[PDB]
Amino acid sequence: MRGSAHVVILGAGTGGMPAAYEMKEALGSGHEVTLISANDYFQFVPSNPWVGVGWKERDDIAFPIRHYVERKGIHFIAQSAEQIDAEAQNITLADGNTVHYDYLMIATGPKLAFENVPGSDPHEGPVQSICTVDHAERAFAEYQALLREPGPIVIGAMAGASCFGPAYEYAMIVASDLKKRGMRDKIPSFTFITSEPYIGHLGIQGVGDSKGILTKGLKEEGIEAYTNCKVTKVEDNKMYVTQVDEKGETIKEMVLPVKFGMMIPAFKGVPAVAGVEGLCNPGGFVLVDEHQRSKKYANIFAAGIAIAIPPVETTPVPTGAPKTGYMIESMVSAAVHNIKADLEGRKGEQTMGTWNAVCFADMGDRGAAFIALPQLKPRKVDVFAYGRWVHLAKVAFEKYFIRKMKMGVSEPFYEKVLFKM
Amino acid sequence: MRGSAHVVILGAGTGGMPAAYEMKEALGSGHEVTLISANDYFQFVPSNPWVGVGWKERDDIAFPIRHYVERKGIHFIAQSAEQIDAEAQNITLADGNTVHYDYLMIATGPKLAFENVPGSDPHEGPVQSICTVDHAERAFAEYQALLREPGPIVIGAMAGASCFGPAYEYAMIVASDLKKRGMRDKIPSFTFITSEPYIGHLGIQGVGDSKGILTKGLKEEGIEAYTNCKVTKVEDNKMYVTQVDEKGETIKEMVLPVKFGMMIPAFKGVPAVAGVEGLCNPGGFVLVDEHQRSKKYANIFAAGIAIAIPPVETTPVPTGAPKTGYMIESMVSAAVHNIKADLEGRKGEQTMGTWNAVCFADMGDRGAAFIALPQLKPRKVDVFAYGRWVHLAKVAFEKYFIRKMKMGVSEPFYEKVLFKM
Ligand SMILES: Cc1cc2nc3c(=O)[nH]c(=O)nc-3n(C[C@H](O)[C@H](O)[C@H](O)COP(=O)(O)OP(=O)(O)OC[C@H]3O[C@@H](n4cnc5c(N)ncnc54)[C@H](O)[C@@H]3O)c2cc1C
Ligand SMILES: Cc1cc2nc3c(=O)[nH]c(=O)nc-3n(C[C@H](O)[C@H](O)[C@H](O)COP(=O)(O)OP(=O)(O)OC[C@H]3O[C@@H](n4cnc5c(N)ncnc54)[C@H](O)[C@@H]3O)c2cc1C
Ligand SMILES: CCCCCCCCCCCCO[C@@H]1O[C@H](CO)[C@@H](O[C@H]2O[C@H](CO)[C@@H](O)[C@H](O)[C@H]2O)[C@H](O)[C@H]1O
Ligand SMILES: CCCCCCCCCCCCO[C@@H]1O[C@H](CO)[C@@H](O[C@H]2O[C@H](CO)[C@@H](O)[C@H](O)[C@H]2O)[C@H](O)[C@H]1O
Ligand SMILES: CCCCCCCCCCC1=C(C)C(=O)C(OC)=C(OC)C1=O
Ligand SMILES: CCCCCCCCCCC1=C(C)C(=O)C(OC)=C(OC)C1=O
Ligand SMILES: [S]
Ligand SMILES: [S]
Repeated sequence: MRGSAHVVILGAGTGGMPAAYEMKEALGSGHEVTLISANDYFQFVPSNPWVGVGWKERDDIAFPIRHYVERKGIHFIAQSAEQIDAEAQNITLADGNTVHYDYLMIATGPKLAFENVPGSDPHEGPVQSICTVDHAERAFAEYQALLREPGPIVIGAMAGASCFGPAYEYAMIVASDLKKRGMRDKIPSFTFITSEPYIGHLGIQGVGDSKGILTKGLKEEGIEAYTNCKVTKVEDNKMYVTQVDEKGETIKEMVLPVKFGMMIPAFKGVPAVAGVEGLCNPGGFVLVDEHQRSKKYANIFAAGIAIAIPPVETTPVPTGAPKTGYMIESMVSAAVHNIKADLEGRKGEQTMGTWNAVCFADMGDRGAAFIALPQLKPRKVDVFAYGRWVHLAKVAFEKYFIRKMKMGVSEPFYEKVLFKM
Repeated sequence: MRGSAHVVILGAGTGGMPAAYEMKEALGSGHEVTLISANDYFQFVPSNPWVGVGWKERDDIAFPIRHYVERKGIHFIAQSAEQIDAEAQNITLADGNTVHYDYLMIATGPKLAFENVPGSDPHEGPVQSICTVDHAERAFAEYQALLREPGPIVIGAMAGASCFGPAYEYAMIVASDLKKRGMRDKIPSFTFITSEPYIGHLGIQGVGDSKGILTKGLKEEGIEAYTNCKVTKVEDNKMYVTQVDEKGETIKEMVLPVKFGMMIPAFKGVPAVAGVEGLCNPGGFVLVDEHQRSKKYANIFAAGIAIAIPPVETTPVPTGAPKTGYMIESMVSAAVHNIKADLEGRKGEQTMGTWNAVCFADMGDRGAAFIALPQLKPRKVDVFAYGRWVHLAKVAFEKYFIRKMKMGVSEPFYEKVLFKM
């Protein structure tokens, strides 16, 4: 309303949950902050591969949201948005109720585009997913069925994927868990299929010696690896794979039987968002300026995987660059600042800062991690690390981030760099 | 004087130069800041290996100090301190004049202890040094004489050394320069001798895969490498080397002829400082608290290589852990803050923060670098990197640091982390 704006945050995920707390903190009791999300629970996404192999339980990485945001003065609606009318500024929910907003911050993350590859939906066949806790639990279940009746395994990333790390993580921990159970030698074949032009490209043209280390890692585990691949369909428990050359011409086709599989799908924008006329690129990603503000609607901001980021490269098989946690938090922070400035006469000048990618993977006793910035080479920082300490660090962050989501955020998150003083 | 303290900074090096500017900045026109140093010029120490092989010139990495500090209100005395009387608070200079101080900040760096190994002084034989620009120029001269009359090369680090990176850097760029000149095959033998218990220990129990990468690096260049070594003497153009086992027992002795050599010496405290009764440990390093204040004299602070840091390990051949730039700058910053607090009633609470080590080495087209913290494993950060970008980064820092030394320091130096916004 006039003088008491209603700010709606769409999606309670890695960007959206912190955004709710930071928004309420920044605005105070004079304005209304409402968080709207498809699920009634928060989940720590980087832990999903471990759930998918059974090293973690849902209850470890997920919790109900309502009480934690409400104790902070934030309204929570556990309902999916089905339609957004940007002209009238009304959101229509699954149940048919509509919610008016003065500002909308979209943090809806990715739509998992299984439709790109007929038969690839985890409910349609043997190729599973570890992108969500619902999918990871399902993947483990299928993993157990593999144990009962051993057969070929196929893990990897689809054409158009942007999130490659989890594919490698999952393959390594599956190989490890097989050994730990003494079942590894019952597997007919273990294949790694990726849309990357080479092993360890990671959608970022490689980082440190990611290529040499991931290549040798897969070999060590007796995992056969193919690059420049796209899966055309999954059918009759078989994966149909087409491999191209640098010029995108077929150098071979393969038909791989799968008893158990997991392929990272391409990400698109969610339908309710993609469906807003003139808001998104053809992929369904919100077109924003450096201040995180929609280029079409002044009262619409966006953050996280939901936003569009121009490609810097064009690979033989389409691939994308990942949008990761540190950059997402900078996006959120910028959006909150600029919305507040809008509510106070100023035009917020805050930006996301320099593009970067940061990823951690835990293999059990030790981990791998990388930092790359900015996007194009030669970089200012281009590092890949492996060791027991990386494992200890992922463990620590998960427990920290989760506690933070229950307690509140009133400061710049990554003051985590207090381990210097 | 009363109400207008005289603050003396001893040593215009990596810690001492910034300390002068930061001290004057912090204190203002009400107090007197005097910088006293053995040489009339500043030198960028990490560039010395390159001078030693002729890839850089003195004029590139060194400049006269007087004008730059004086334009800032700082007094400069280009004279070595020979005696410090801590009771009377008088410094006696080489010329015999004495300077009274109310506060003394010691930043005198290392004494290069060539005396530990008879015949090792660069002026006494074939084993040279790249620790100072005077020594690096001399080393290059000897390098040219090697070119005219090829013979065995020996590079490495002595017992008690704490600065291992430069040894590896120097060996690699010597090997490279030999190739570039087409002289590499005229060398009878190229040996690497170190006091480290293994290749890439670096005085820090290794960092990332420093071991595997430095080992393979030396092999690639046909450099034969021996660890757990100490040099007992240099004599008749021969290096007498004793190699021990884990229990410090001799497993072999070697006599190596040297036409051209470079060994990093052990560091001790400088005589004028070590000579202050009750100030130093037996090595000549100033015993300080967490606030950088002498444990014996309240008006004496210290920073940089000059301070004592307890060992965390005890290797078969004595070795030390390096004191590097980021930590040194934190020491300086802490000292300046706490002296100012002293001049204003408060007890300064500022500390150096977490122990860390950071080193960059440039091989020509690409570089190697590491970050380790804290001192003991498992660490919070333990990373080793290599690439063209590391080279570009060392180049950039040298030019930045040098400009900063000419222009002044009024802020926390490493706001260099502005490459994020
Ligand atoms: C398996 C995996 C591992 C990863 N590991 C790392 C890592 O180690 N480090 C790192 O920095 N990044 C990692 N990422 C990348 C990244 O950070 C995450 O994907 C992160 O959760 C994305 O943040 P987000 O807020 O943009 O999307 P999300 O976290 O997916 O949140 C989006 C949310 O909005 C909701 N939603 C969607 N549509 C609607 C609708 N119509 N109405 C209401 N709500 C809706 C969702 O249900 C959800 O809560 C990983 C990603 C995956 C898939
Ligand atoms: C070859 C080499 C390469 C290195 N590379 C790196 C690197 O890449 N990164 C990193 O973080 N560190 C590096 N270091 C380690 C370190 O940072 C440096 O040694 C640094 O210069 C030390 O700072 P300092 O102020 O303690 O000593 P110094 O820089 O040596 O300054 C000490 C000073 O005080 C003076 N002095 C000594 N005695 C007296 C006296 N009696 N009276 C008056 N003045 C006196 C000196 O002449 C000198 O100016 C390197 C060191 C060496 C030797
Ligand atoms: C999170 C980013 C995305 C990546 C996710 C996928 C992770 C895949 C894991 C592959 C690693 C397996 O291979 C592993 O590589 C490391 C690094 O060279 C080796 O480890 C080597 O370097 C490390 C430090 O970096 C040393 O501590 C070690 O002593 C040395 O042998 C291991 O000997 C090898 O077992
Ligand atoms: C500054 C810290 C102290 C150390 C100073 C001494 C430096 C010594 C240099 C030795 C490096 C030589 O060996 C070199 O190692 C790197 C890293 O594995 C290899 O490079 C490998 O990893 C890098 C990234 O990390 C990739 O860009 C590269 O494609 C890959 O091959 C090179 O193929 C090899 O030539
Ligand atoms: C962009 C410049 C470097 C950023 C600093 C990275 C280190 C601080 C925490 C990083 C981090 C960790 C440890 C981590 O485990 C993790 O996985 C959940 C991340 O993703 C959100 C992280 O961003
Ligand atoms: C302790 C935690 C990490 C510190 C941040 C390191 C990166 C910023 C500059 C580092 C640096 C560079 C690049 C460098 O080239 C260099 O050599 C002269 C150093 O020594 C003084 C450095 O400290
Ligand atoms: S990734
Ligand atoms: S070093």
